[PDB]
Amino acid sequence: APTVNTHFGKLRGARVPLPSEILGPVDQYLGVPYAAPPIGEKRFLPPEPPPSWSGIRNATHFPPVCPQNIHTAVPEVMLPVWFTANLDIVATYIQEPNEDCLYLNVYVPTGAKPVMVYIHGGSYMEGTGNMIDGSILASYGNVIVITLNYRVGVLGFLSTGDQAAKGNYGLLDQIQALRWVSENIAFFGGDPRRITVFGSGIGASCVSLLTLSHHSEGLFQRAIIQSGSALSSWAVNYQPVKYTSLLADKVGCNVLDTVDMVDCLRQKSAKELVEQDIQPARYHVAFGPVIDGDVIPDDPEILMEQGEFLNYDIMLGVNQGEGLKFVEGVVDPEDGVSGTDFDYSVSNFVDNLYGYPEGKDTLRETIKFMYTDWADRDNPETRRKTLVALFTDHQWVEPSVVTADLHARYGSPTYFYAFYHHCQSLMKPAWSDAAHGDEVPYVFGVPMVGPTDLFPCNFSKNDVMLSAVVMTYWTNFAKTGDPNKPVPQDVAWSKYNPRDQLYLHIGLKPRVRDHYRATKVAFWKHLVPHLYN
Amino acid sequence: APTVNTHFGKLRGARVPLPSEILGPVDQYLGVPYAAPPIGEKRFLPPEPPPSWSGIRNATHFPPVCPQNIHTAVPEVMLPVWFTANLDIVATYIQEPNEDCLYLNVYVPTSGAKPVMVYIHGGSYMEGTGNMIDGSILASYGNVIVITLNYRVGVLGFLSTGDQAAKGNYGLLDQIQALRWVSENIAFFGGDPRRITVFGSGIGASCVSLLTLSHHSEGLFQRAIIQSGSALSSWAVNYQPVKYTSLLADKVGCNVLDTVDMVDCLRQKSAKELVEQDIQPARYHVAFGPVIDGDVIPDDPEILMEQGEFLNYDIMLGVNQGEGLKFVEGVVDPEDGVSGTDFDYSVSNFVDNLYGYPEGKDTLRETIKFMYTDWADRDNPETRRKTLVALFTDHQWVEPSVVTADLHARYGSPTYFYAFYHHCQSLMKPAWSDAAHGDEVPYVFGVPMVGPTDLFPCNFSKNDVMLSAVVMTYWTNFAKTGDPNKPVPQDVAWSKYNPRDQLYLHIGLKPRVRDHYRATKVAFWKHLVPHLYN
Repeated sequence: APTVNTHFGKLRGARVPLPSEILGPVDQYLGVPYAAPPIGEKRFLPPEPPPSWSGIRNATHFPPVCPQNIHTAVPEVMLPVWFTANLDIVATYIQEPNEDCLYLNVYVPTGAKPVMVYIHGGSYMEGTGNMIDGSILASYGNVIVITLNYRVGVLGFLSTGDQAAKGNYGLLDQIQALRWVSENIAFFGGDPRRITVFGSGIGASCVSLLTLSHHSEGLFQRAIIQSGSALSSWAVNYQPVKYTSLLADKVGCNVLDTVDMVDCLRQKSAKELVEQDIQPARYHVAFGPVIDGDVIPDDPEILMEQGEFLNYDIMLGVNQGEGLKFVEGVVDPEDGVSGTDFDYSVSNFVDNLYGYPEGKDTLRETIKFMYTDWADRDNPETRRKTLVALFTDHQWVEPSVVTADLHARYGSPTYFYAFYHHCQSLMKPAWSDAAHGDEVPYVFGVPMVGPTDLFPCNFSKNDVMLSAVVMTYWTNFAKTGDPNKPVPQDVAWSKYNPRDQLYLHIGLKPRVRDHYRATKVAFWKHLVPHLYN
Repeated sequence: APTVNTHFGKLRGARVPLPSEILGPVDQYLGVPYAAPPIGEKRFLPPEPPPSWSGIRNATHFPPVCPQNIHTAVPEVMLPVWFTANLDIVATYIQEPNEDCLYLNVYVPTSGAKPVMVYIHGGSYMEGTGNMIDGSILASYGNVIVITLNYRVGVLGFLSTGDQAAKGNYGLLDQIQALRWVSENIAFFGGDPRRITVFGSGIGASCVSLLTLSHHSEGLFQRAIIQSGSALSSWAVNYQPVKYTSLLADKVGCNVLDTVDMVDCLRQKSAKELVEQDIQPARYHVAFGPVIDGDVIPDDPEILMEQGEFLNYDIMLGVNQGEGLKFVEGVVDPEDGVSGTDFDYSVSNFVDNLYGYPEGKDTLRETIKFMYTDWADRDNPETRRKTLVALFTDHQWVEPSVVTADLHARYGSPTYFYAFYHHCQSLMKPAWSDAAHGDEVPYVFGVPMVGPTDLFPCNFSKNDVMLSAVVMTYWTNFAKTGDPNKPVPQDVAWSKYNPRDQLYLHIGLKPRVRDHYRATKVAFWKHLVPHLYN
């Protein structure tokens, strides 16, 4: 009977043993409420402390998730491959969503440990931390892991552009639960002074926005930002009023007064709100974080150059083939791409991102030239690879590299990595590289357990080894802020600085390199702004 | 007493032994006239057959060179390094120029009729002669006949009024006349008229490339070697002849109403003054040179290339690593580096000189700056110097030559491409430089077997001798058969170049075969730059 006393009462979890002998059992407390239910009047309001419970709360099962709908159309390119490919299994977790969803789960190994807090996210529309089991890395690394479910969708990110609905409510739930962890993880044997928060995809964007938030001050010390950033085109919504008014239109309270319209939208059922389709601009988001002046006073890059996040230890990275779905729709059975298709895709990308400025033709020709392998011009498979690389560099690699440059500007510890490995399975085509979300199983130690319903890949021994080393780096950074100390591998991960640009090649043979795709990074960072107004 | 009978009479040469024992002696006939003296009235006229002589003509010494002046200002970038650096020794050869300067020199080895090479010298279309180069080494080693000729140069060689008064291209006409002479008379020396190749370096390579595009050159030669030159370079053909011609006429005060009367007045003047006049053309352009006349060059060179004139010739061509050395030497600090301000200044100046302030110049300048910046080592000045060299080297030499090669092997005509990645060590060139303009000529003519000379004081090692032997073997093999690999084997095979494989040979102390020599920059200059502006 694993029991823990907290500032709000006692709760009992369950001790679960891992299938493999080598790692010992972990004690998991499932569904701990961190805030008062955001229901009724609390809707579209900052979270508030949860009420106390007198007895001993049973924490063994999974509370209902926040209102979300996977069948509703969402930007497919954003969601991780293991999510869309296994939507069927996703349905088992996502069934029975409820508005009262502000809960978290804890996994504790059997002095004080670091505390990892993982923020999930698919598209700011769906997702839950209920998917992932934090047991395995907790057991191997001897770290306390927490998973969290926060308000999502309209209830989580609706904004009216004013005091009627400031928005950014998901971030508020995250800081509220981070405060909960800071105040109460010492009860579980954790180290409040050693707290790190990490996420993949959109969750990484949430974390990166948190390090730029004044409200996040003092709660956490380190962070990991995986395959995400606050500078991406789909990170922060710059036109909230338009989509908010569109939603208000569809549900039938469009009124002139924003306060009256939100008092309307409090009455409607959450099922109606989620079931709506609102299609934003391609490679943009409809409902998400907005520049409110309180949580995010200004544009992300502004807060970056100002120097808020220089006091945190940050490790971040990208994957080689993130933008798989940018090209999956056009690939022929010959595993190649025709020149007409290449031109069509590049032109469409320019149209979507840059919205027809002056000098568009020069930019289009420059992009076509820069991502064409002139040593193998005629080859279609190389065309497919470069068409992947275009989206992968522009959407993921460049913002993350800019982030790293802005962090280590004054010598603050920073680490950069590129994931060059992935499982083999049927969820993804064989010709693909490591796409979006394929690093997730390794960091959470799926290879130690083997194939599961969410990750049915055929795992080999090399998969287990790479899972071990990557999770070891993660835990070492959590404990010391150094991926190399105190536990050694049985290669040293050097620090990243703006002139050396030292990064870690993670793969079957990990190593140290420099200037990760520096040419394309500089092309996007420097040359592209000059061509157009 | 080496004597030879020709269609015009008998001549006496001299037998000379090479300093190295292994190579045999060669017989040289110096100053064989291939045309009538172009003096007075025949000035600014096409060449005419040389009058015949009854007796035996002495062919022992070097005739006077064509009227030219090394002291007068000339584009320094165009001239080869061994020329400008050893201008002092060049002065000894260049002394006492004369207008009676249509002569050639033959060097013959001592089985069967032998292939014939004709070397077209050239520094800048202003200067130079075939006298400084002694082909005895190449003749002895390769067992081939070598000819070095003198053609009209400067004002007398390329004056053009844009009309029938002065069509120009008289130097091209001179080399056509000499090619006709050797074609008709080399069999007397034991050569093979069906196997003749013409080759040149720098400007001479541009002359050869223009000749292969000329209708007047059909049937005289079969192969050609174009080294570090092209007909597509910015200084190959003068597109503004009338402006500089009128400038010269104004300078000498021969300005009258009728252009025919003007060229008559130029005929009346002394030869030296026409040389001494300073007429500085646009930077990286030429003042006096070949023009689009409609007779020798009917149209623009690329038009003749795409039309298919030169597909009947076997072509081998190549470039060097650091041709554009002079483009950066003026700005290099004693630390062997370049400041970012210097880099920006030089790049902007290059854009100004070449493209002349078009619409969208600002965007193109930034694109060019980005493309030639090593973003893996941005702050390093030495790599900045290397990239500043490579910019000029690619734009002026590599891109036109690669375009030429692509236009030749389009329908499968045999083509060969090479890149020279080696050079001697010497004081004429700074130690940090790669093979610059004119560092390949010593090896093809095999000076390393002799050792250091007045014109190449380089400190030759054994590797120099070996590489020189290999390259002259390749050259001679191509001349004999049209195959660099046949019949004499190296003691690597040079594959053919085609637009799809782009196979080339890496000539150096480590020879090998590669593909797509700097394909990225070649495509950048060939494709993106035209679209960048207008």
